[PDB]
Amino acid sequence: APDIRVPVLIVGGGPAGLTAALALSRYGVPHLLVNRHHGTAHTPRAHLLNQRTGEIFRDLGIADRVEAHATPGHLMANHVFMSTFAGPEVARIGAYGNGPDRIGEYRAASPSGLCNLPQHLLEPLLVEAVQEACVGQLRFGHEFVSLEQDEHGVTSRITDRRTGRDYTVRSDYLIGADGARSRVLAQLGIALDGATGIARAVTTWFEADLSRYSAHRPALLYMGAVPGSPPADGRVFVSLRPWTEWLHLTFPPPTADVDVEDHEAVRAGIRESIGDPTVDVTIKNVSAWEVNSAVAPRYASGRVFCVGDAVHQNPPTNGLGLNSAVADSFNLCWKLKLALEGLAGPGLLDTYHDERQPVGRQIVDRAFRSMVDLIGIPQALGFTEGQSPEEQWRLLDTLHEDTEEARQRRAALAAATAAIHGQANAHGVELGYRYRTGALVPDGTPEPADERDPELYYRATTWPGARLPHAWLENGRHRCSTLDVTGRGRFTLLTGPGGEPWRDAARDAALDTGVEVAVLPIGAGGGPRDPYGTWAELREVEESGAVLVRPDGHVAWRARDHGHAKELPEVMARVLHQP
Amino acid sequence: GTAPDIRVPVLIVGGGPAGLTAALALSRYGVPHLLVNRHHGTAHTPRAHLLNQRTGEIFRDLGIADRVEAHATPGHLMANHVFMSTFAGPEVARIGAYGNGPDRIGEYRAASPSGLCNLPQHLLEPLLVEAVQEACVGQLRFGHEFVSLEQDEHGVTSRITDRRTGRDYTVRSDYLIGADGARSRVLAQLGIALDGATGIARAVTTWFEADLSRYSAHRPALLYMGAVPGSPPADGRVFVSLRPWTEWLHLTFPPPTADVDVEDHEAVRAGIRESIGDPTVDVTIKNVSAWEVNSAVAPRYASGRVFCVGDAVHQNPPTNGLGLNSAVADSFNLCWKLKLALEGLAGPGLLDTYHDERQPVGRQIVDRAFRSMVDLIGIPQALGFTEGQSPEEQWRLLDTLHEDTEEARQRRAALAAATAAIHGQANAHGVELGYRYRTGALVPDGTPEPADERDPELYYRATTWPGARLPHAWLENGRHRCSTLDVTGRGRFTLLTGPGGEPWRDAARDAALDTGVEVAVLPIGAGGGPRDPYGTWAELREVEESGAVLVRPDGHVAWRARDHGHAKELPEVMARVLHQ
Amino acid sequence: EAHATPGHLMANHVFMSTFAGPEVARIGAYGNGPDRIGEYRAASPSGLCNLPQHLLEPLLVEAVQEACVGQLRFG
Amino acid sequence: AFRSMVDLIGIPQALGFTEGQSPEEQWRLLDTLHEDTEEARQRRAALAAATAAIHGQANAHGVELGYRYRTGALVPDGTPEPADERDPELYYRATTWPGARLPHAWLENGRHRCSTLDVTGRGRFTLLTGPGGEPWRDAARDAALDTGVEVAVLPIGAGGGPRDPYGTWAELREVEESGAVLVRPDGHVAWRARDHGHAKELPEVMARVLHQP
Ligand SMILES: Cc1cc2nc3c(=O)[nH]c(=O)nc-3n(C[C@H](O)[C@H](O)[C@H](O)COP(=O)(O)OP(=O)(O)OC[C@H]3O[C@@H](n4cnc5c(N)ncnc54)[C@H](O)[C@@H]3O)c2cc1C
Ligand SMILES: Cc1cc2nc3c(=O)[nH]c(=O)nc-3n(C[C@H](O)[C@H](O)[C@H](O)COP(=O)(O)OP(=O)(O)OC[C@H]3O[C@@H](n4cnc5c(N)ncnc54)[C@H](O)[C@@H]3O)c2cc1C
Ligand SMILES: C/C=C(\C)[C@H](O)[C@H](C)/C=C(C)/C=C/C/C(C)=C/Cc1nc(OC)cc(O)c1C
Ligand SMILES: C/C=C(\C)[C@H](O)[C@H](C)/C=C(C)/C=C/C/C(C)=C/Cc1nc(OC)cc(O)c1C
Ligand SMILES: [Cl-]
Ligand SMILES: [Cl-]
Ligand SMILES: [Cl-]
Ligand SMILES: [Cl-]
Repeated sequence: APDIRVPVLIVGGGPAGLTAALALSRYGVPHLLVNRHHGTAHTPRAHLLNQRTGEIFRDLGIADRVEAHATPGHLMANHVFMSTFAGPEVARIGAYGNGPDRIGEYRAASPSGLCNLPQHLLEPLLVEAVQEACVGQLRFGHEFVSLEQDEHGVTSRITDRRTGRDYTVRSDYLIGADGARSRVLAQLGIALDGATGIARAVTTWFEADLSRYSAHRPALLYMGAVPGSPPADGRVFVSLRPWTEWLHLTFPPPTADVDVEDHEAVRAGIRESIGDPTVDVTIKNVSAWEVNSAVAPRYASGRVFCVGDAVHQNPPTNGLGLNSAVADSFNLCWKLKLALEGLAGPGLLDTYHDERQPVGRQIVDRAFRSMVDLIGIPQALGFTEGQSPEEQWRLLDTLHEDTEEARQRRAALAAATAAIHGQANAHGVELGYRYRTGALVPDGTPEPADERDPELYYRATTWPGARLPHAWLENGRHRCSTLDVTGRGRFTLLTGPGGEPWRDAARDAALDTGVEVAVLPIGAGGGPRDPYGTWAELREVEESGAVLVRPDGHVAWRARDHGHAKELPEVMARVLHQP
Repeated sequence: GTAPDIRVPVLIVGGGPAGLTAALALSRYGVPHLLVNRHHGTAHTPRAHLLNQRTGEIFRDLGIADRVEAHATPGHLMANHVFMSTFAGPEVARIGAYGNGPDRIGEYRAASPSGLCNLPQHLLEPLLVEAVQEACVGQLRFGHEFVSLEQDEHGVTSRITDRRTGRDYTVRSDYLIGADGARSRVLAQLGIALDGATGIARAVTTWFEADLSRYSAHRPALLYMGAVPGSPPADGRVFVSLRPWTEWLHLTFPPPTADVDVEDHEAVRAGIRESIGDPTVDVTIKNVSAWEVNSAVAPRYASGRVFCVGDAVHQNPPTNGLGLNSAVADSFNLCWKLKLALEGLAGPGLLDTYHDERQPVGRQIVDRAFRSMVDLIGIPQALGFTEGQSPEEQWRLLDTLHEDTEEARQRRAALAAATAAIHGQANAHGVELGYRYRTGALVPDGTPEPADERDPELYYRATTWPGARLPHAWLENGRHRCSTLDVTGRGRFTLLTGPGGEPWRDAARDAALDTGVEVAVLPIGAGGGPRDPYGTWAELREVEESGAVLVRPDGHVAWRARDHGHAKELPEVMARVLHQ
Repeated sequence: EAHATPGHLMANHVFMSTFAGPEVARIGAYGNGPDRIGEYRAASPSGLCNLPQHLLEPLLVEAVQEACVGQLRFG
Repeated sequence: AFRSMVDLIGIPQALGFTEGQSPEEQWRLLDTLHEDTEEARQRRAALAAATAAIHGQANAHGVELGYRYRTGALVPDGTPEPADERDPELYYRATTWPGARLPHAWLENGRHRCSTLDVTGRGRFTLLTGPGGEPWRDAARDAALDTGVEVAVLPIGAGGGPRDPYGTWAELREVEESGAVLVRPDGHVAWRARDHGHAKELPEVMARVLHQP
């Protein structure tokens, strides 16, 4: 007999696991989380939160706690290429939708902005919100060893690392959120497709007042090249607390000895990157780690589902890792809640893989390409191996000359700079992904498309699978997004004038399935107003039509007009994958 | 068989604290409702103001507690209950108030996570509205006047006016919430006449700004009760602190004679300056209101599928400040019960328990407040004030109070005994927090109710006896501090247990299958759950470690069991609770 | 800029019945609307702001008086 | 301003508001705006079309910022005035076409951020140029002989002058690196030249701008 019985076991307490713990909390699903380490992350790691993470954080009711601590969007307004921090600059683009040409789209696209909050601050927030909710249990210092599963459940073996005692956990479902080199994913016999240790990195967390060098060009990422270095020896400064707290990343060649603990050598390397020897640098941590680029071909097996780093790893370019993990967990949890209530088949749980596995392929591919893009900048300048500091200063100096060589270098830099949008303004990747198969019913219409780069540019649509478009509504004198009045662990049917047939079809949906569908009319029936007419423009259905929104804010189904009301019951049974 | 303009599970008539609290409950449980309010705006003048510990707690469950504590007067600046002459003149007697006095403060802190604070209706009401329009689950129509209803086995039909357009429409509800205030239209419709009395006295409230900090800061109080010398006992002035010490209410009680003029902003301005006793004090009137003190309670709160809350069902003088508080609790008793009937999880027997539970509480508060009004005159009567005394004759009765005579010793005696009775309104801890439901949505465990020899109106006594408000203890869930009252409520049944209480897991599983309602099992100081750092919970829970306390969404105990032996009875207990 | 209402607080142009009553129509204003904010930011180092004539006129006087090059005779 | 004043009445007219109507009728016409009739449909169209016209006062970016001097203290360069499909009252189009307000771009001088508008104006004529624009130096000196008026030559992106960190100025200037934009003290463009070829024209150009004999 097992030592513990619990509906869901979450293995790992990083962003993925804690998000799942939170979502299950809000849904009232009792669960247990085990984390190997006795504490949350002690160093910053991931830090950029994108608009989609914002929306999920609103749905989970911690957005305000997050916003209180985070760097706001405007202080990440550029992406900088430079020599040293104190030396001349090479190129600059707007970043994160701050440039004039992107800001309108970024504002229209989401109630949420982008912000910067490092893991060591974000994890405690998620912990606190879980503890407050008091629905599930966090066990830090408990390491998952192994699992066996059957038709009825999952049996897991756990080690208390203080006592040394083993114990067993019987659960209906198990969430593998145990990071890169997942013990859970290995236990399932799923191997990652991709590559391991494609490069090495040394991330120093440090304090130093570099505001003299950064305030006038606020950025998340300052990317430098010390004259006299090969192009691959880039130095990356990441702003953590403008302008006194930073990360510094170097990429040592395979033929090199990394001494994490040689704080002296690390500090002199940081002084060299800064290009000012009078700057006081306080080292807070130094970490070596291996860049991977891999994705699991299967996210799930039976009653075990893996999320986050367990199933996708990639270089930090684009900052898609943490965001994707959050969205991975947010895709899964509502599905578990329905299964445990007997209101959904295992067919619904299969849709976690279906919907999120393509998204992992996409982010890994995008991150990779963006990494490769970085080297194009020093290459464009003419930088190579076996060059003195003097030759490289001369190349920077002569970039602005009135010669053919200079003109081509300027043109090549332009083109190389332009590719960096695919990491700094990749709005289509961040917000614009659409599930093409899964817990959703096609309406027959073709997926919208246009001639613009679908990685860079987001196109709002209610096409089943897409994230529900944001529009500002007014409910009395309260302003709220379309996304605020949907989600929250429930299915919502958005309707308008002439949509009275949807009331009885939703009532019938619920008799046939057991799943309440909230009918919420917009600019009719006394519902929220559409003050600017945005929702009318974006809903892509007639006034009498409907958009059905999942608890995760993705569109499950849409219908042009009320003539489709009678199909709702059947649509809900297909989405719920019920017999 | 006409055609109703609107089908909606619950109609709530009247958008005051009672009304809005109900909407906010029903909002948080995710129940589609409609509320209609006869006035276009929310209340514009202060009126009610004292929030007691239980309102505190309810606010935390509904999750507007912070939003309410932000605007509110903290409980330390309500430290006293002051009897005086004028506000600049000598003082008569004083006691600690709202558990700020040394001999009560222990009991007040131990009793609740929440404290007492001050927030006037015109500030509160908005916050309730805000919360409701953020939740977006039901709908608030201001400027809509309820007219009439009919009901049957299957629902209620309600005729409404839109007062702007003039047009009439009709609502069909399953259930209807009569929250329409004093002189309840809805309770008329039902044929239920209040027991008691209307217009027992008349009063004049003057909401006014004036810097009296020189007179109030050094003895902080909600309630300053003066007698201007040369006045009969009943001509008590009453100052209430709203924004210390610049904003205020002033209340007089004009005799049956007296021609009262709301509009006369100069006569009222002169009365105030007299009451203060300092003619150089700037006094900016903001509102003056006549109103009639009532003293009545409905003998029935519900009839069929129609349920009344707040003033609609209990009216009383503002002594003890129970009206607002009780109205909040009324709404909170009821909502969770509607939800479980709406989802076919509970019979009409569960909705009968709203009356059974909150009606005795209406009797209690109306009585308590009346008695507390009657006491107030005991102070000026002890001083030996009467009708037909000069200013110069009263000043002397104050002056010679502190003298070596036989007159003075006995007047100081009677002053102390009258002063002693004001505890009834200033520290009424058992009335505020200690009311228990003896019959309703609960199973008695067979134990006799706890008693003691302490006055049960003044002294709260924590118990998990079914019907009692769950006792407050400080828990710790990891590094998060929370009350027993935080880890319970929130729209669901909670079972609190401890070491050896694993059997409750299966009992709770079986109860959910049989009844459809989910019981969440929370072990304390066992199984890696929330801890009991001081062991307080082990003291108060009045069951063994292996036992259980079943908490309702409203934070009252539904049932308890001494030990895990009783695990088998839980399915049937939840059946009986839900009136299946 | 010190004394003036910043542009983001003039975000809309509102059509209503009464100020506490219902609203009738609303558009973004002064380039605060998502479809105009890009052109407005790109077009000028300066934004729009609100400063009434009774506040602006003295600032102009002040800076004229400080420059001391010409002469203001009022009245 | 006149047209925008006329537009305002359109809003109440759309709603069907008229004279001799009671509070109670008008509260009704607001209530019955969302009705599914031929009446309310035509109203609702008229409101959204009357609403649309208000952009002419709330987002009149082209009038506010986009006016250009077609005759005055400037010399046309023989190019046609830029124009597009868009309504020229609502939509601004940055151009260095003489007479227009000099386009804004963020430059950087050391670590000091400044607009093209900040490094020009201030009581002087300023000539903006770039790589290969050395010839403008001599031409400016010659111009100050011929005319008495000093022309500060400011190379952007060359010769250690202010930088154009985003490339924006190179996009907006509508001349070649070696060309020149001549900016009046008021921030409008007096003249422009595709490339350094035209450098000898400057003395003449400054003479015509000042209407000197
Ligand atoms: C310098 C750097 C910058 C980055 N920048 C960004 C960014 O800006 N934005 C962004 O979105 N992403 C970014 N990423 C990626 C980000 O760090 C990860 O993608 C993110 O941590 C994913 O979370 P996870 O919870 O899946 O995994 P993890 O953070 O690895 O957490 C998994 C947890 O499971 C635990 N665990 C492992 N094995 C066991 C076991 N047997 N039992 C119990 N527990 C176990 C671990 O202790 C760990 O706490 C960055 C990464 C780095 C290194
Ligand atoms: C001066 C004063 C001081 C007080 N002191 C305190 C104190 O310190 N502490 C305390 O706890 N209590 C106090 N009380 C009691 C408290 O003010 C009231 O009991 C409380 O306001 C009751 O709220 P309610 O929801 O029952 O109804 P109400 O407050 O009467 O609100 C009902 C609302 O509905 C509207 N309405 C009325 N009729 C209709 C209709 N037919 N249809 C639709 N809408 C309608 C009204 O505009 C009103 O806003 C005091 C009362 C007064 C007057
Ligand atoms: C110039 C040449 C270089 C830098 C190397 O040789 C090779 C080509 C690049 C590598 C190994 C890329 C590592 C990833 C990187 C530097 C990402 C920038 C980043 N982007 C984020 O997006 C939010 C968040 C981040 O914390 C970070 C640090
Ligand atoms: C001295 C004699 C007087 C004042 C009268 O003749 C009679 C006896 C009293 C009457 C008719 C009514 C008294 C009601 C009152 C002043 C209650 C005090 C109060 N107590 C609260 O409890 C927190 C909150 C409050 O806002 C208020 C105002
Ligand atoms: Cl939030
Ligand atoms: Cl990442
Ligand atoms: Cl709260
Ligand atoms: Cl009261």
